[PDB]
Amino acid sequence: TRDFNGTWEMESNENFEGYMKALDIDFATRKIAVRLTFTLVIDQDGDNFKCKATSTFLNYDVDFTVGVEFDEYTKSLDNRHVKALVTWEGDVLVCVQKGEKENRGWKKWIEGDKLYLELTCGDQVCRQVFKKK
Ligand SMILES: C/C=C\c1cc2ccc(N(CC)CC)cc2oc1=O
Repeated sequence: TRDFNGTWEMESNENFEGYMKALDIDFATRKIAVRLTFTLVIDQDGDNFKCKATSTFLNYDVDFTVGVEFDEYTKSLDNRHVKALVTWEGDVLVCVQKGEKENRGWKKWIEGDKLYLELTCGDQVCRQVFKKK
């Protein structure tokens, strides 16, 4: 199933601290954000995605079409410009964010009814798991 539509509530968050530190998020912001539980609202229509991640402190939005490279300004996080491209590797949705940081991107997939989001930057990998609400 390649269907990420819906509202998703975080159940687990592994190594979010490492990912944020790899992005150079300022200490105070990072210390608060590592504590947070996130909710995702995903609108998926063909290749068109509108994504909205929310918490009490850090909110992140991205819109894209699969297979269409786009400029992303990561102003809610590290405030960098990346050239982002989201494509399918099987049923895994894969984003590569080309720019200053090496190995920067994310992957997302459904397994056992749960949504998995893997965030990478540098040598850090963060794994988040969400249940469908
Ligand atoms: C799956 C597509 C939409 C979607 C992509 C997405 C990408 C990244 C992201 N984060 C890292 C900057 C915050 C946890 C959250 C996201 O949330 C989404 O809903």
